Amino acid sequence: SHMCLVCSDEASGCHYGVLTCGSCKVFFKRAVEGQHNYLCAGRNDCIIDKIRRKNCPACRYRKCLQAGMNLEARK
Amino acid sequence: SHMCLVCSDEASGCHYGVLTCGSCKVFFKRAVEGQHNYLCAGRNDCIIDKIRRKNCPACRYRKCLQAGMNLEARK
DNA sequence: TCGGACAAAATGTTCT
DNA sequence: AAGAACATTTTGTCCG
Ligand SMILES: [Zn+2]
Ligand SMILES: [Zn+2]
Ligand SMILES: [Zn+2]
Ligand SMILES: [Zn+2]
Repeated sequence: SHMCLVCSDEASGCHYGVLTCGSCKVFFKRAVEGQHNYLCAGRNDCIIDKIRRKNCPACRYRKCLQAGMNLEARK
Repeated sequence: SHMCLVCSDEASGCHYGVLTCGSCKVFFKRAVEGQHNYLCAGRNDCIIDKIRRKNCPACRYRKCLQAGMNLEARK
C-alpha cells in the first residue's frame, strides 16, 4: 500500500499514473525526456530494488513502462 | 594488444599489473582503497564493455580481480 | 606508471 | 502529483 511498484522502496505517492518512490519518479521523467540508449548487461531481467535499481537503467525503465507510467497521465 | 582487458575500451597502459583503460584503472583503485560491497542485479556474469561497464560495479570489480589487477604490482 | 585534482554523468532529496 | 533547484554518488580525463 506504500511500496514503490518499480523498486519496492518506500513510495511517496502516485506519480505519472503509478505508485512509486521519489527516485523512480524523477528517473522516469529523465528516461523519457532525455536521450540515452540504455542497454542491459544481463538477460533483460535484472532485479530492481532499493540498492540494485542503480545498476540497470534499462531494466528500471522497462519496469516503469510496464507498470504503466506515462508523462501525460494527468490527461 | 591495445585493448583494456576489463572492458575492451582503448587501453592507456599497463595499470596495477594489467593492460587497462584509464577508467578501469581508477575504478579499481577506488574499489581497492575503499569499500566494494557491490551487489549484482543479474547473475554475477554481467557483460562489461565501454557503455555497460557503468551498469554493474560488482561484476566490473570481479573482472578486475580475475584479470589479476593488484595494487602492489610495482613494488 | 601512479595518483591528485578537476570534470562530467547519473542519481536522489527538498521544497513549492 | 509535478517539477525546479540543489545535493550526492559514481564515473571518467587531464596533468599550460
Ligand atoms: Zn522506486
Ligand atoms: Zn538489466
Ligand atoms: Zn576498461
Ligand atoms: Zn553483475
